[PDB]
Amino acid sequence: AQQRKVIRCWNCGKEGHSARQCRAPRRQG
Ligand SMILES: [Zn+2]
Repeated sequence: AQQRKVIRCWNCGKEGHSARQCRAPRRQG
């Protein structure tokens, strides 16, 4: 429900958003 899991998006390498949420690199995010 609240989904509280700090994650370092592998996309660019930032923490606070999953790959799909990381709109930096174009690849599932
Ligand atoms: Zn990121």
